Amino acid sequence: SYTVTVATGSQEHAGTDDYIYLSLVGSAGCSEKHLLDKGSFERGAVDSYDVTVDEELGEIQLVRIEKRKYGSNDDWYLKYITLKTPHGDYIEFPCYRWITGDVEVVLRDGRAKLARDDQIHILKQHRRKELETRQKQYRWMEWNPGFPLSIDAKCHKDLPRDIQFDSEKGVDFVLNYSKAMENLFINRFMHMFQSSWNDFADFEKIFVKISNTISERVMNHWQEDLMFGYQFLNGANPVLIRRCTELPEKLPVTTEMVECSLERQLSLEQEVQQGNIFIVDFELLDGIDANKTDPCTLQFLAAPICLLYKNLANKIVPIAIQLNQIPGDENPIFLPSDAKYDWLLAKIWVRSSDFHVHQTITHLLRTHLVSEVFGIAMYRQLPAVHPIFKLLVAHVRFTIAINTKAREQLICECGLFDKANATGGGGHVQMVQRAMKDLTYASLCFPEAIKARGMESKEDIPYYFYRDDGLLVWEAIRTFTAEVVDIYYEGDQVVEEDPELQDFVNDVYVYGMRGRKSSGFPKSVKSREQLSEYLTVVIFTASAQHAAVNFGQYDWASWIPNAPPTMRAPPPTAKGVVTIEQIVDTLPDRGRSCWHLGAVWALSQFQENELFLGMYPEEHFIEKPVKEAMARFRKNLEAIVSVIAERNENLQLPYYYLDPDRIPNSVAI
Ligand SMILES: [Fe+2]
Repeated sequence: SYTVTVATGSQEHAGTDDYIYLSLVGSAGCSEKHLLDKGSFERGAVDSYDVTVDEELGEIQLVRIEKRKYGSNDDWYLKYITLKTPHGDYIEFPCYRWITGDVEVVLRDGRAKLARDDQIHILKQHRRKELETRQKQYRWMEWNPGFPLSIDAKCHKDLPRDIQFDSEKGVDFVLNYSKAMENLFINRFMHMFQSSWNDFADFEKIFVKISNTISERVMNHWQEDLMFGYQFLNGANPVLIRRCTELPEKLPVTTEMVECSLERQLSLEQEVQQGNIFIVDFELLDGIDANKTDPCTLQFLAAPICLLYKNLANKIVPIAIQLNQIPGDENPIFLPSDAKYDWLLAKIWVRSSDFHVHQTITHLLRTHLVSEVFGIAMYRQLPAVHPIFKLLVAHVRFTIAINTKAREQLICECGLFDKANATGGGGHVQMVQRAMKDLTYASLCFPEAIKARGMESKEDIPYYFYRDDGLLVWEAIRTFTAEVVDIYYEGDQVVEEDPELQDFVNDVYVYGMRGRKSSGFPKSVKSREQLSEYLTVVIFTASAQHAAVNFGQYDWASWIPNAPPTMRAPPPTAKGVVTIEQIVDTLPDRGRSCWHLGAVWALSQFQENELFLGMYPEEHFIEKPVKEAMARFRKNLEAIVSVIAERNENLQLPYYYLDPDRIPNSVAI
């Protein structure tokens, strides 16, 4: 007799009352269909049955599951099935899928296999038919012109059940944003799009009720040059600043203009040569359409150039700001020596520009859309039994779902994104298109990305915590993927000859990245080392990178003056005119402020049962060597947690974002 154990998921709607039939596919043969229990498989339940067979089957190759309607359709989430055979063998069959009753589900045992491992028809047939089904199920589509290709579905409910959120409205922008505004006691402002705050105190009264540790600090110090500069290294969008190797001709700033800022008795030009000058250049925003979806509110964008300076205390501070790209009499170079509110407003404009690039490029394009490309390629080209599928499936969990929700509710035409954002209404689509033209594989390789911006020296630039922690997590993942690769690939030739791996890599290149020559993405992978790097790009982007740029949004943007989602007047074209009252009226109205707060709060939340880096409750892998690799991965992450903990004890303002205990496995929000 076989002992057959069936485990139902613990999600809300995991249970089913329908009929479940099970049969066993063996070498010598097959078993008859067996109806199970005629009862209910409740959520969280494990059901085991005693099954005697009418024939000796030999070694079990596959388990088939079939769900038939009893009443109405009732989704069933199947975690796994295990067998205890007459011969005393214990076999596990990982599933972790929604069974809708539409189709039969056929499972391999959990041992990871390359195509070259399968030689008998039973297995080859199953493998090929699985991929045929996958490629009918998961298809590419161009959502907007020039975008990376994404899933062929126009709304969340159109997705295959297997890649939907566990609930339909569980993670939902419309609902989550509105609940957020309720929790922040700002519900009453949700429509006040024509009302400015009376003054900073007016917003402050609203804000102190809902501030956390960091945003309260921002409230108290946002006007300081030190805190302005700090954010380029350790804020929510610490990926733009680079070391200037020569002053741009489009920024005609002189030593005499910034002499008061310089502390080494050197000319500006010589400070550049010493590597003490840094720059943030928002040329990408130049020519982007401003939000016009509200005809009663004019909104405005800039494209600033910010020149920064590493002072004697090794802090990077702003010394000059030109708010538009082309120099001229109506495009002043503002300085910390200007009138109080001239310099402040200039900084605010830079902060606003930083927020635009963060939301659409750093966050949306470079973590969300990228991760969806890897995910779709994975589903299309890698069967469940493949070791790379088992490795990566955990790191694209809910990614296609959250992205489809966004395209359905947030960033579509007339979506929520259009309410508060100056780039809303088409501008954000333009940014993605233009950034895509310059998106490279190298720029996703963390250590290379840091060096490409000239920010790698810990000696010259000691307070770049995003860099430090990022490098540690990157290496931890690189070590882990390398061990996994070495377990299932005996050499480089085996990697090169893996046809499914090549098709995976090829799908990312041709469809995901549109077959763009300058993308730098591999067309194929032909060594264990190259494969390891590739897998690290996928996992790091999906986990660490997304965490670093996502979960600090409320911390840094909740005090709106430090991250305005829009501006209601053009950049000042002259000095000595701006007043504090004008600034208040330029900042977002109460309405757009409300939606802004709601959004950045909602996006910064962890789920109650969030899965963090290295947590793999879904045992797709069942073999001991890889389990031990995972164990070492976890131990390495713990060591990093301690490193970061000790580093943060000596900081004015702890940088927590890349603490592995706080890094989710995947892009899920
Ligand atoms: Fe995100």
